[PDB]
Amino acid sequence: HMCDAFVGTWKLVSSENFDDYMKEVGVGFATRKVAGMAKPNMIISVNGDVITIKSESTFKNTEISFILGQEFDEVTADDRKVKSTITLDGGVLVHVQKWDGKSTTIKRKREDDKLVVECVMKGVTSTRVYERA
Ligand SMILES: O=C(O)c1cc(-c2ccc(Cl)cc2)c(OCC(F)(F)F)nc1C(F)(F)F
Repeated sequence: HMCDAFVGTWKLVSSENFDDYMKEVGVGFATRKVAGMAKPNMIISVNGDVITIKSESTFKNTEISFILGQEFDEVTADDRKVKSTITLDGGVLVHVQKWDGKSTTIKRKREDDKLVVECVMKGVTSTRVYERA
């Protein structure tokens, strides 16, 4: 029952400062433009200790499966090869990605009937709001 309120199929409904976030991450122009249009469906499921987060969109389809606190390899939508660790902290999923001596943190929170994603890279934050599909 660890992630019960996160489980389901979610659709992206709003985004703020995502281009800048991507610039800070180091995403290039063409990828930024095309990824920025995307309205992904995020599908979160749990089976025993393994959480799966799928992202389905027009640009790229991504999928990660993981155990909380256990590092894994991830290829991101912008094609970074990163080392990822996802933990639960006070009911918030906290995802850190490490690559090329860089780091970014993505937090996912249930807020009212929405799932809010806040991505941070040094100073720059983006907020992505999903609603149930
Ligand atoms: O949750 C998110 O909505 C999300 C979605 C994407 C994303 C997903 C699908 C497409 Cl087609 C394009 C971009 C993403 O791409 C990594 C980047 F931002 F570095 F490009 N990062 C996040 C993040 F940072 F917040 F986890």
